[PDB]
Amino acid sequence: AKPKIDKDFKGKANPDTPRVDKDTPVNHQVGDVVEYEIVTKIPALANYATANWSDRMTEGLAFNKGTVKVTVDDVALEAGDYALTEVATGFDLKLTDAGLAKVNDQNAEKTVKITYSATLNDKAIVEVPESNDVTFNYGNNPDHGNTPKPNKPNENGDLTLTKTWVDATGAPIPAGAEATFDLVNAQAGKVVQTVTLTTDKNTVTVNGLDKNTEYKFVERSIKGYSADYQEITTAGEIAVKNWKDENPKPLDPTEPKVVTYGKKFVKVNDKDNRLAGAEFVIANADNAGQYLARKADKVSQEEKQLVVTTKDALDRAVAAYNALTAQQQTQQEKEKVDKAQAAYNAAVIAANNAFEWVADKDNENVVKLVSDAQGRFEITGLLAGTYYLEETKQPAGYALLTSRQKFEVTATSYSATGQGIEYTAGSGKDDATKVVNKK
Repeated sequence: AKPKIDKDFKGKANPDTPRVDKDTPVNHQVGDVVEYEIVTKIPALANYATANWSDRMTEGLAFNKGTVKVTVDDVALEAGDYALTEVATGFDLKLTDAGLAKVNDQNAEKTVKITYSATLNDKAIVEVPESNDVTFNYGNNPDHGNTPKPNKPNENGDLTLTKTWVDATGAPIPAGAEATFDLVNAQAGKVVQTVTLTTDKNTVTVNGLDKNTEYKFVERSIKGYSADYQEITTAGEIAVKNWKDENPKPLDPTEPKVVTYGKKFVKVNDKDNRLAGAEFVIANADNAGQYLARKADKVSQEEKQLVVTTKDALDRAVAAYNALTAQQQTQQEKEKVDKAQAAYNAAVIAANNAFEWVADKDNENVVKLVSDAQGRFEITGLLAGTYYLEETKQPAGYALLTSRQKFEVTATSYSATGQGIEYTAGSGKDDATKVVNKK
């Protein structure tokens, strides 16, 4: 008789019938608190020496420390019944002897519920899912196994797996068996590749991966050994330790996915020329309504000051740029504006830790998008829906738009072609919406 487990969003966990649409990311806006729930069913008359839950999340999700709650049969556990250790990227919850007593030697199946939350942060990339990963390591012997720790490849796209073998004591031993791993994209949860270590090898390297994706090596269960994934210390390196614990294979549920959307724009004129220095804010109605702003209690003074200094530097770049004749506006000049605007965008994405809707569009926290010398500007970290661009400052030599421009944020609105114009000329995909100005 085996334990059963499932992890999903609050209210949806179900070890018997796991949610079927699970792999499909659920849309959230940056700053949203994602509430998770782990449900475990422990068999009657169990005699486990170890019952450990471990969870590690991708970087776009920040584990909210102090939010962990755990119950057995809808009855909270006493503090001495478990040891909870928290890290930036997740936690470990280990039953103690007091805790194990509450799930062992029971006349009936015990239900263990663990809840907690994470915050979708500014590192989440639009349309790229973020995820958690829970594992339940247990057995009648002490178990040293835990959940895989996601990692990025190194700058060159290389990711190295290093394997060690130890007995129940921690003492090193020859390879106990061939070890097979699935290299998994930890964001989307899709298997990328299968690697195996023969007994004469302790490393393998995978090449040509995306430097901005988080991967993990998930060891295919090895009879008698538990996988102890070491803490991540550097990009491109993953270390796993095989303990000869002689326990059952871990439980590894499917996990939900979360995601934010976005929209890209290009400032152009009648003849499709691209215009620098146009400033826009976002509203939630064709007129009146409120404006998109970053939350004050979620942004530090340094982040707000970065938005200000980068904005000022951008303004001067634009001024210099506009003072130039048409022929003087070369690729190098345009490059200067594009550069200033990038530093501004990064500063804005970094300060945009959470959103609210405010009435005063001149509020310092209101999100202001500024077009660069390629006319590009974009918004990221949104819920799908209908928004309205409102121009607040026109590009030099142009009339201020008299109407708000309605735009739709969707699951593919940020990447889909057919939208009207190439965000960046030569990309091959018209993945931006045109915003037209009049002389």
